[PDB]
Amino acid sequence: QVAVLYQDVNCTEVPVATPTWRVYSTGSNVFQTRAGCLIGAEHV
Amino acid sequence: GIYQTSNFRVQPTESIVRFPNITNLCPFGEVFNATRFASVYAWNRKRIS
Amino acid sequence: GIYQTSNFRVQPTESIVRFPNITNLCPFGEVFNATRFASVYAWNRKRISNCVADYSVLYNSASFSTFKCYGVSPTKLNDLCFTNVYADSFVIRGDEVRQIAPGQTGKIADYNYKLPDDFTGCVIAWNSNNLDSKVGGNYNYLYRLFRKSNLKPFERDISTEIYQAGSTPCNGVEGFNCYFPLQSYGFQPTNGVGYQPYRVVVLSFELLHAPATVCGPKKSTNLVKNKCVNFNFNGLTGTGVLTESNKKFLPFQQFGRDIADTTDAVRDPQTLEILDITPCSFGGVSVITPGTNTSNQVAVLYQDVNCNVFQTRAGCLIGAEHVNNSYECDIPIGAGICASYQTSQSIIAYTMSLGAENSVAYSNNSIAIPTNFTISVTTEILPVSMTKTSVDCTMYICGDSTECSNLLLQYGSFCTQLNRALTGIAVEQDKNTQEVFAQVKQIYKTPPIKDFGGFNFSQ
Amino acid sequence: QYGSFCTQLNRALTGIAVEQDKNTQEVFAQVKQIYKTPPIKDFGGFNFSQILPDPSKPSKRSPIEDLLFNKVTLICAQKFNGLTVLPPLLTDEMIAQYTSALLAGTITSGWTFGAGPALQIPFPMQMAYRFNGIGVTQNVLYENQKLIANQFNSAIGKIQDSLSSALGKLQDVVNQNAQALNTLVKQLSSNFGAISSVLNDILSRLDPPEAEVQIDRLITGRLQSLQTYVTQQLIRAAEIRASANLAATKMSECVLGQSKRVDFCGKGYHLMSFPQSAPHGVVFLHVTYVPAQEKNFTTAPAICHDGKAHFPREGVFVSNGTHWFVTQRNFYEPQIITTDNTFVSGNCDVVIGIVNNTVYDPLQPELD
Amino acid sequence: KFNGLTVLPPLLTDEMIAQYTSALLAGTITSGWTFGAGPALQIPFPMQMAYRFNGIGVTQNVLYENQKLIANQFNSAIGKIQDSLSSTPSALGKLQDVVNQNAQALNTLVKQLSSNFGAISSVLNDILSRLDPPEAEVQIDRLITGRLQSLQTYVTQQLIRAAEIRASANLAATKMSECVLGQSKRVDFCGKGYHLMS
Amino acid sequence: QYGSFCTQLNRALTGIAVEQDKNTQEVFAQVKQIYKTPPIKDFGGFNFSQ
Amino acid sequence: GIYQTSNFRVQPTESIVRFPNITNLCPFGEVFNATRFASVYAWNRKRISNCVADYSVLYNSASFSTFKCYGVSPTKLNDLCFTNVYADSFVIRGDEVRQ
Ligand SMILES: *[C@@H]1O[C@H](CO)[C@@H](O[C@@H]2O[C@H](CO)[C@@H](O)[C@H](O)[C@H]2NC(C)=O)[C@H](O)[C@H]1NC(C)=O
Ligand SMILES: *[C@@H]1O[C@H](CO)[C@@H](O)[C@H](O)[C@H]1NC(C)=O
Ligand SMILES: *[C@@H]1O[C@H](CO)[C@@H](O)[C@H](O)[C@H]1NC(C)=O
Ligand SMILES: *[C@@H]1O[C@H](CO)[C@@H](O)[C@H](O)[C@H]1NC(C)=O
Ligand SMILES: *[C@@H]1O[C@H](CO)[C@@H](O)[C@H](O)[C@H]1NC(C)=O
Ligand SMILES: *[C@@H]1O[C@H](CO)[C@@H](O)[C@H](O)[C@H]1NC(C)=O
Ligand SMILES: *[C@@H]1O[C@H](CO)[C@@H](O)[C@H](O)[C@H]1NC(C)=O
Ligand SMILES: *[C@@H]1O[C@H](CO)[C@@H](O)[C@H](O)[C@H]1NC(C)=O
Ligand SMILES: *[C@@H]1O[C@H](CO)[C@@H](O)[C@H](O)[C@H]1NC(C)=O
Ligand SMILES: *[C@@H]1O[C@H](CO)[C@@H](O)[C@H](O)[C@H]1NC(C)=O
Ligand SMILES: *[C@@H]1O[C@H](CO)[C@@H](O)[C@H](O)[C@H]1NC(C)=O
Repeated sequence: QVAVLYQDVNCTEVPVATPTWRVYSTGSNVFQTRAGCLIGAEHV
Repeated sequence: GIYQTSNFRVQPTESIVRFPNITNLCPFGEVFNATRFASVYAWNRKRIS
Repeated sequence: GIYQTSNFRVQPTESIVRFPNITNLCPFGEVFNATRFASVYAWNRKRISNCVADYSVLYNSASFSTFKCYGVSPTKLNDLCFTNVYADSFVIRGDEVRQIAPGQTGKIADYNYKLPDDFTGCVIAWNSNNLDSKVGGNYNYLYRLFRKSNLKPFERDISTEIYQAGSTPCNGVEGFNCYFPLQSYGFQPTNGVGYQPYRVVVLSFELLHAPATVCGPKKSTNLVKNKCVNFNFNGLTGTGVLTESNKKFLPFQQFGRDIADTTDAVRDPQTLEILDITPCSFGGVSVITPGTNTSNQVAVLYQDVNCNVFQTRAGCLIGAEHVNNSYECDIPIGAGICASYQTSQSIIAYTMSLGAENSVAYSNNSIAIPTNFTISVTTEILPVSMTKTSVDCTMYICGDSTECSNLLLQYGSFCTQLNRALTGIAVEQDKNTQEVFAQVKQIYKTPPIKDFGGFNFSQ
Repeated sequence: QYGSFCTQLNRALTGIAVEQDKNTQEVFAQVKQIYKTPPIKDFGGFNFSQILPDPSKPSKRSPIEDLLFNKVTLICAQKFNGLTVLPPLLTDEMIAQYTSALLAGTITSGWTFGAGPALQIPFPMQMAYRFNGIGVTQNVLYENQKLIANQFNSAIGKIQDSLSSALGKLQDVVNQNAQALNTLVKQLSSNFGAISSVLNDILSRLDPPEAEVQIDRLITGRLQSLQTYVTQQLIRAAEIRASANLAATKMSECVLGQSKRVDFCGKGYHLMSFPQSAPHGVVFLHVTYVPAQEKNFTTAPAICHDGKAHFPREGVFVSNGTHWFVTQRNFYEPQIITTDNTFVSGNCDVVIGIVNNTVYDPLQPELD
Repeated sequence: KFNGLTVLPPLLTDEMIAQYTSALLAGTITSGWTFGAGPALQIPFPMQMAYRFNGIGVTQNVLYENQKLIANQFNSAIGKIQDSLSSTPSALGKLQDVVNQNAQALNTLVKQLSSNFGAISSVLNDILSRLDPPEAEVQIDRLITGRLQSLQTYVTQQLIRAAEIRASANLAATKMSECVLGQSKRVDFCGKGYHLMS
Repeated sequence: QYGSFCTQLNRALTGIAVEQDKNTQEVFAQVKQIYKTPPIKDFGGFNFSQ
Repeated sequence: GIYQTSNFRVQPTESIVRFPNITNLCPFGEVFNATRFASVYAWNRKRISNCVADYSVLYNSASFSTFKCYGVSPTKLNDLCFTNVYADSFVIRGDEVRQ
């Protein structure tokens, strides 16, 4: 398991930008942090 | 650890055209058609529309 | 404060010459056009030097070939007059043309002029149908077909014993597998519409220096110096202001260059006189201003000038006057001199001051002891973290384009060594604010009643 | 049209040039006053005439400084083709004056001249302050003041013999910087694959529109050569800055005070340092203190008697062979073991190594 | 061992640097710091600690009165460090990185020889067999310029890299003299706590 | 004809090679002699055998 | 001190040349030496591919004059082979060879 991270993104413009990538496109747990919007990790 | 791989891009989604309402016609004619000329000395640059 | 802007510059306003009389030798046209030229198989060596040059050809007549082997500002060349004229003459089929040129190596490149590179002098292969052709065939020209190939550029092939490609020796015969070591021209004016005889005589100057022989007429106007000018003397034109040449020189040493190819080679053929070229003062610039708030007054500071002007080791200060007394440094000008806005009014540049000078007495028995004290408080600002931006690499470098993903990868994954480190900067930003403030591990709280024996912490 | 490629290259070299002024200031400019030695030179035997400026020489540089200046050395005349050397902000005359101020303070105003009012005391009574800082009591100096002075005088005068025999650290920087810049001027002769290496030599042959490619080849050639020198020098200037920062620290603690680091301002215990100006650097004459002629004794943790232990105030118990003496740490000065210089603790039944011995009770003679 | 590349051994062989390490260990236990500051002396180790304890403030009676406790902790502590180095591979991380970095940078320098750099081919032989001396030449120039920049960036990286390594060597030389050849009073120079000996 | 770009890399590169020898020389070479541990190794309890 | 002056690398002793065979065994031989040759009006061809060709000839046997058309390495071939075969079959009058 991995937690992809993006630098310049919010929780809306990530999904728009083989089937595997669609899993992280929408995301069941999205965190918006300073460094960006890291995908796959749950904040506690 | 944390590693970096690539950078996701976003592509366009449409394109169009827009031009004025002007139209003429000189397909190598009005501009390029014989037009008897004078000697080399009288080579004035005539103006065309 | 003090700022810097565009510096100062000067421009020469003279370029007189004095030497022309470039002899009269005119063998250029001789090679250009003469009796029928020899065949491509055998060349003819000709050298032109110490001549008037007279670059009145190529642009003249017509046909000819391109150059692709020159510098800047073409015209009749002139100015730089090169060093040698390797005049080569021969006759080719005329249809090839591009064979003797920079590239397009076909079959003619076997043993014919390879044109290694540079080949200063280009080629003048024009069209000559009336000459070099006869109704009775007019063979004359005889060139070999192929012999081992790659016969080197400057290596004329005049020999025998044709290759005779095979598993057996030539045996000095011309029969089965034994071809002739020569190809007959055999072209007449009637046949060969595109293969009619053409005359080409290539030249090589191996340019090596501006001031040299084989020059073109100039203007012995006169000789000037000591003004920082760029007069046009022979091939060279100088740069800076001339000076006396105290260095010793010898008759076979008329060119000067130590490490930077300075124009010490002005042997002055006109009147043997070695000149020393050196640019004049460059200059500096800096604006000393008290700010657009106080007043719209300034005092320009330069870098190197021999000058209400103050002569400073850092340059010349214009607009600010030095005062014998010294103040505390406000605007650091450099070299221990600081200017400021102090009393009408004007801008004052003075000598920085260290501090008040005081001494303490003593002898074999003495000491100083305080009697009272005074608690003091002073701030000490310290940056801890900086707002970290997250700039990506593609979009910025290249937005949404079809060729965006193809040309981007030509370099590789350099964005890997670009965006990888930027995140590390961001993470380290908070680690700086975590170790600074989160020192204590338990969060305390002051008692509800503020009673600390007289001290007030409300601030 | 190539762009503002080196609109910042001048900023890099200009920034480096300006910083060097800071380096030479933060190091020597440690005092807001210029102290001067008294005309009368009587420092209890010490002879500083070999490090203080001598008025006879107009330059006003001390003999050790004079030796260093002569020791360190086209090279200086490059025909001024795009390159120049900016003079240092403060000349050696100013640097020498700064150094003399530090010497005139440490010699007279000891070190209290860098922490407020510059109180002064006699030098023999200041070396006792510094001797006390390395575990040797004050009296150890005044008994051997004549020997110490005759030992400091000769030792300081032996430095020139070493130097006159050196300055690799300073000489390397001058040579390395000169060599790095020399190749920059020597690389203009390269052709970078073009027809010729002289710009004015290839500006009358080809079409300017068609001549851009040929000249552009040299444009990208020399530009890279210039850029590498800036990058190389920019890196090296950081190396010198770290040394400059190190030098500033030494001039703030080793000289303006007595340090306690084991080996930071010399080999051995630290007493005092004397800065000396050098070309593009500084030379520190650390005055340390090293023991020798040591001897072996027998020691126990604490003397025990009458069921009552006794421990040393500041010193280590020793054994002359039949009696027990309490001596200081470094120097060997035996004393009669007395309760005044030793305290009591424990019960002597738990320690290991206790040796039975008797101490002196002063009250006995008062009741005889 | 690739083309144009070579490696030279260190000044002191590991069989020899162990000689210096052996002497320093042998001199520190039999002569404390005395050998660093003058000739070595015969000050027996059990009481030398009392000298080192006394140098931080604690009286010298603490050593002898608890010599057995001190010795066991010293032996126990030394025994435990062996396991720490061998227990995990990240202990010698700093030494590993320098070797890995240098090797990785060296590999990239050689691997750059394959890149065409805009020329027809990345081999000097085939081009001479397909390009006329002019073509070959006018195209080889674009080949050398690529390699020189690739090689030059390697030299610069070593200069940048070597400078940071020389910082540690200076610190290792200074830390070794102050820590091994004496007791350091610096709060953080010889590990957490009051320095005793290294 | 490309110039002295070739030599500068070689001479500069060798500088790091000689530098390494100077780094080790100033780290381990802290004693002017050689010391050998005594045959008997009774150190009052401490074990240096590690 | 020590100065790294130059390098002394060992040069290759020789160069070994040979072909790995590969797609080979050309039937090209059964073209010139055959029986029942066609006429001039009749047209014939024999495509040859997936083989070694092995032109040879010209410098082998007797007769078989050349045609004066070569590029690199004239009368050598090998380097230039062209992926095509055209085995035309016809007989000229015998006196129009240049025709
Ligand atoms: C080496 O240091 C250790 C420190 O305790 C000791 O060696 C131990 O000796 C005992 C006695 O036989 C053994 O049971 C242990 O296995 C040894 N090692 C350890 C880690 O406890 C001893 O003080 C020193 N000397 C020797 C010869 O080992
Ligand atoms: C990020 O994008 C979301 C998408 O709706 C938006 O609501 C939000 O305001 C943006 N900014 C932040 C800081 O979340
Ligand atoms: C001007 O533009 C209009 C559309 O906006 C077009 O209908 C009209 O024909 C144009 N006028 C001309 C072509 O003269
Ligand atoms: C302008 O006035 C003074 C000029 O010295 C300056 O200190 C102040 O901050 C400025 N104030 C405004 C409102 O511009
Ligand atoms: C500056 O000019 C004056 C004018 O005569 C001259 O004397 C002086 O030498 C010049 N400066 C230098 C450094 O030569
Ligand atoms: C500054 O001092 C010099 C020294 O004599 C003197 O000549 C000069 O006049 C003084 N400055 C002014 C403004 O008087
Ligand atoms: C406090 O300082 C003043 C002088 O500033 C002195 O007169 C006074 O005695 C001091 N305080 C006391 C308690 O002496
Ligand atoms: C004490 O004072 C006398 C007065 O002449 C002087 O000669 C002597 O040097 C002084 N002692 C010290 C230690 O300064
Ligand atoms: C111990 O001190 C006594 C003092 O009288 C002296 O005679 C004796 O020699 C000393 N011990 C030795 C071993 O000399
Ligand atoms: C020291 O004195 C005590 C007092 O009784 C005695 O028990 C002990 O044996 C003495 N030490 C020695 C070494 O005899
Ligand atoms: C036809 O005869 C020739 C003449 O020797 C010989 O090569 C072979 O028998 C036949 N040709 C081929 C290609 O096999």
